[PDB]
Amino acid sequence: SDSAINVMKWKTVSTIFLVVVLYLIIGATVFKALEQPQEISQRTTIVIQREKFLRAHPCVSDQELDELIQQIVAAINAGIIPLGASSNQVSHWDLGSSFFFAGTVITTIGFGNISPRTEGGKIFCIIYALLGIPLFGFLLAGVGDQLGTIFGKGIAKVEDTFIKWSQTKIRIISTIIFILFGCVLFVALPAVIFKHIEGWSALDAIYFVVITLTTIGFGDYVAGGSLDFYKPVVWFWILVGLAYFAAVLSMIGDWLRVIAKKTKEAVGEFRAHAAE
Amino acid sequence: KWKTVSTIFLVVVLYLIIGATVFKALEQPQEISQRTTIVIQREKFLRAHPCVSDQELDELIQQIVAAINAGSHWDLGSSFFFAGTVITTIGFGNISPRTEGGKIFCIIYALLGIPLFGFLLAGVGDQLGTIFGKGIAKVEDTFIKWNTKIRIISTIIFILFGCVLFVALPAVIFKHIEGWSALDAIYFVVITLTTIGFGDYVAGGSDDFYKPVVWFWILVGLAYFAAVLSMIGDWLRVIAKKTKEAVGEFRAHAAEWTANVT
Ligand SMILES: CCCCCCCO[C@@H]1O[C@H](CO)[C@@H](O)[C@H](O)[C@H]1O
Ligand SMILES: CCCCCCCCCCCCCCCC
Ligand SMILES: CCCCCCCCCCCCCCCC
Ligand SMILES: CCCCCCCCCCCC
Ligand SMILES: CCCCCCCCCCCC
Ligand SMILES: CCCCCCCCCC
Ligand SMILES: CCCCCCCC
Ligand SMILES: CCCCCCCC
Ligand SMILES: CCCCC
Ligand SMILES: [K+]
Ligand SMILES: [K+]
Repeated sequence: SDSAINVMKWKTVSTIFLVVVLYLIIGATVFKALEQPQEISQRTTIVIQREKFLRAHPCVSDQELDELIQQIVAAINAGIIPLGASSNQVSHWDLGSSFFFAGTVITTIGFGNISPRTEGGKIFCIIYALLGIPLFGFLLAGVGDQLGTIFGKGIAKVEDTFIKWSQTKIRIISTIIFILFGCVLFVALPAVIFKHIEGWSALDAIYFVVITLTTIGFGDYVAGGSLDFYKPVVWFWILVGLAYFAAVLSMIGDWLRVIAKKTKEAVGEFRAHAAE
Repeated sequence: KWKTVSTIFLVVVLYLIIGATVFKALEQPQEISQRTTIVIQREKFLRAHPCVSDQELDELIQQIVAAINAGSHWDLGSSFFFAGTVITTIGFGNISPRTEGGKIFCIIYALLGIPLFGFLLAGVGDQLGTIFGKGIAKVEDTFIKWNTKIRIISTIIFILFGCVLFVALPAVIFKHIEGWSALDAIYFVVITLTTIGFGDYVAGGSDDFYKPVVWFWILVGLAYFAAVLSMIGDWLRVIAKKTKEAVGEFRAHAAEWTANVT
């Protein structure tokens, strides 16, 4: 009964492993069905513009033109805007941007738009993270409980205004108004204000909002690029929005417990009778 | 009634301000070195090739900048690893979806995959947390009866043997493939398994016995830092309670000090 439940646990983990593997295979085929075609469209139309530029200027160093392009791609790893118009440039590690960089590291967002290139900054970032990630975690948990009780007060009013002539079902009305206001306060309202500032689409905003507050942080779209009244309230929104998806992603996990137990007993009965 | 969050808020803001000044002290110098020497190669190129001119180079750069939005990627295996980043919330960003449908799929794929992977990780964490538990049951006998502080010797051997298993040795298997420095490896290892994932260092550059085991290592290494980052939070809880009573005494001894001086 000590190492029995361990045998009962290893069976549980191994099944979840295959669920994730299949889930990754499911997603993979969907992305390469959605992305690999439009890749080859650009892949073949960039070969057009190369042979445009090579024949229009044969006296360019043909075999040493990619060496130019790749040293620009090596320079993509820095925030370059190397041009003849605006040869003068601005720091990407300035007084405010390095503050935002640390904001990504402790939240583990880490967009990657700007990464440290100095061996000193790398060793500092390692220690700054190993200490800042837990530090920020206690802030978030406090903000989560702080916000989780602000929600508790607003629902005490609403769960009286709908008391006509059961508990188990009133709980569902309460969970709706959280996601309702939540996707308004922490999805809708931010994504809209990012649309008039960043000039995105309507999807690019919510895509950004999700990728950011799910602490995935690709860095393809970043809000820190665009008053400077702006960036202080942004990382504040992130703090509370991270606390928001923390509950959202935790609720989705609870739903998947139910769906796992419903489908366990379902196939259990399905295979048990087998004659129906 | 007591918030206690406001005080933690200022600690983080202060901690961000500390880190910020340190980073621009560390990075803004070498930024100027590179960005003044990129202006070097640019006038190098126009002088070494009068064939090319100013009015002919910006259109080359901007179409490379248009290629920044693109770069076979997304192949049979690459899209698998892409999904591996999304559910773990690593998200290097080396390759991101450009299609309107791929974004809407990625949003849903994450909202469902992140919690799903969380149950896998929690099982692997408890699975590994008891594998470690049996190794220390042996060790917490052989020299513990022999001659509060015994906890500390045991906790060292975890970080010791863990930073071997989950930092040292994995960092040196990737030196097989691309080991430039001893720092870039451990920098990569930390940034990866902390789920920060900048993407400046990843295996996708200049790229099948390798990539399957790597994602496996990630699964177990993510569980490793999960405990490591959770232990560090516990020690900070201790250090917070140590420094609470410390100011408690010094503000108390200075209290009736100012009364004794009357
Ligand atoms: C784990 C096996 C231990 C064997 C140690 C051998 C180390 O050599 C490495 O072998 C790699 C081939 O795989 C090459 O790419 C690298 O040139 C080199 O760094
Ligand atoms: C490359 C940066 C390394 C920073 C981490 C230091 C190693 C881990 C600390 C081990 C030092 C001995 C234990 C003393 C208490 C921290
Ligand atoms: C034991 C049955 C394994 C197959 C379960 C269905 C896999 C379909 C993946 C997408 C479903 C996600 C929601 C349900 C999670 C169990
Ligand atoms: C890098 C962080 C340095 C220490 C932060 C200040 C600690 C003193 C404030 C604690 C008040 C209780
Ligand atoms: C070298 C110390 C790095 C900062 C981590 C400890 C700071 C203590 C935080 C104060 C808690 C109230
Ligand atoms: C534009 C698509 C918006 C709907 C995304 C899916 C909603 C999931 C709610 C949890
Ligand atoms: C409660 C947030 C409202 C912010 C509005 C800013 C524009 C006036
Ligand atoms: C966002 C909802 C997608 C619905 C597709 C059909 C589900 C069976
Ligand atoms: C090597 C740089 C360390 C800064 C704390
Ligand atoms: K991330
Ligand atoms: K993360």
